[PDB]
Amino acid sequence: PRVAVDPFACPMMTMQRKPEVHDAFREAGPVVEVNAPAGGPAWVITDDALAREVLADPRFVKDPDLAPAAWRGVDDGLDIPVPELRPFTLIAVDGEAHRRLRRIHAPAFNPRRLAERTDRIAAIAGRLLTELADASGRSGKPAELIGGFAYHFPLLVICELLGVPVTDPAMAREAVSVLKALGLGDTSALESLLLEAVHSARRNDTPTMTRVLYERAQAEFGSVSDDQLVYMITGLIFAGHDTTGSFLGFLLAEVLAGRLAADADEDAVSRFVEEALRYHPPVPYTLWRFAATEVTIGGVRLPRGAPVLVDIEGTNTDGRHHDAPHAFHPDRPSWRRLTFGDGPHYCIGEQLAQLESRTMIGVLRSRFPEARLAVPYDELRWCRKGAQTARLTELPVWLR
Ligand code: HEM
Ligand SMILES: COc1cccc2c1C(=O)c1c(O)c3c(c(O)c1C2=O)C[C@@](O)(C(C)=O)C[C@@H]3O[C@H]1C[C@H](N)[C@H](O)[C@H](C)O1
Repeated sequence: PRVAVDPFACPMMTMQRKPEVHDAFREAGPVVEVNAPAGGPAWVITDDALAREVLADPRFVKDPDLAPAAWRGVDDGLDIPVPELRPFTLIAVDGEAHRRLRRIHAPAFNPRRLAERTDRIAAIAGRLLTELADASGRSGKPAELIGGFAYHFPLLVICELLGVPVTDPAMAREAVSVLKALGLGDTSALESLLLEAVHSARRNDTPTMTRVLYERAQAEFGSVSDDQLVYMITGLIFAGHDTTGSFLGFLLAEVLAGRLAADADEDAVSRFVEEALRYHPPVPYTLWRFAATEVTIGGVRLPRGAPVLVDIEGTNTDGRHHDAPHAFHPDRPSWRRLTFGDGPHYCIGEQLAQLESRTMIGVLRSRFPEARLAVPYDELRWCRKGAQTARLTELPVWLR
């Protein structure tokens, strides 16, 4: 069954709607052929249970050399490092080389080590929000939280966790996007900061995020160069703030639309964040996978080399398994989602994103209890192009 469309097609959206291709795909069946953006066929998985099988099947590999020749330098979302850096990029390998990187990265997201930074995370959020409110005091204009908070906050957090002291969040976001795009196929001020974080960790037993990465990497590789560690934390910084800042704009919009009870205990906050995660996934599809061998799944025989996507955004809003999927219901069955992926490549950073989301909400409820939208929720719009994360066009709010 085939639907001759680009699955990344996305017009301007309201808060409530999801693009129509998701329904078109799902009605066609569990495994649908589509027009890959960079040329040739591709296949979308539209059922949650079969998606979880695909993501756990060793025959669907990340290996980007298996991508069609035409895509190189063309496809928006082809992650292809130079072959010498692939062993150091979590998203480009599978099997033993991948478990090696997983063993190095997991202790960096230790829940106790992360929780020790809670106050610091709340301080960063508090400062950013206070200056935005004061700026509104001065100007008589609303604060724009997408440009002013959503990306700045997680970027400042991850940099501080890695020991990279950042002074200009906007400029650091620009600079790390250049390096990220080079690594996956003026930044010198940022490069010096990362190299310094790496020097400091090689020299001090202070158990920063960069130090645990270095200790484990040195153990797993015998020897690791500064360039290889800089390249790895560059990856964490991008992944650590782009998906998160896109999602935080949606979470902020739901909180300020008044949908959270003012008496909410920690369980209720958790259920609210989970429902935001089901309802507003930043990443609509999993990263490209390729059949390393001919595989027959969901009744469809897939050829060797078949590009395969799991539909995160569609399965998250599938009416066969969610009651009123396009309505925001914190107290629904807090239940299955693919917002963070599944299987061996499940998001290693999820713990940090959950801590940041709770902490942000706590700073808002405590110090900005009257914050609210400055436009109606029905006037909010979001979009995405190609392979980038979904994001709101703007989020004007009165913080006080
Ligand atoms: C709300 C925030 C986030 C969302 C929605 C999200 C989503 C995802 C998804 C969907 C994947 C798997 C993609 C695939 O297998 O096709 C993934 C993997 C990953 N994420 Fe997250 N992510 C978030 C936050 C973070 C943060 C804060 C970090 C680090 C600071 C991070 C680092 C990573 C890394 C390194 C991987 C690769 C894991 C692997 O391939 O083994 N993410 N994420
Ligand atoms: C020098 O870059 C790296 C070096 C080593 C490891 C890494 C990276 C890296 O850049 C990187 C990422 O950029 C991303 C991720 C990641 O794990 C890494 C590394 O591990 C995770 C991510 O794909 C998802 C889906 O959450 C988001 C993000 O991808 C970007 C590009 C994707 N194609 C997609 O557009 C996504 C939304 O943003």
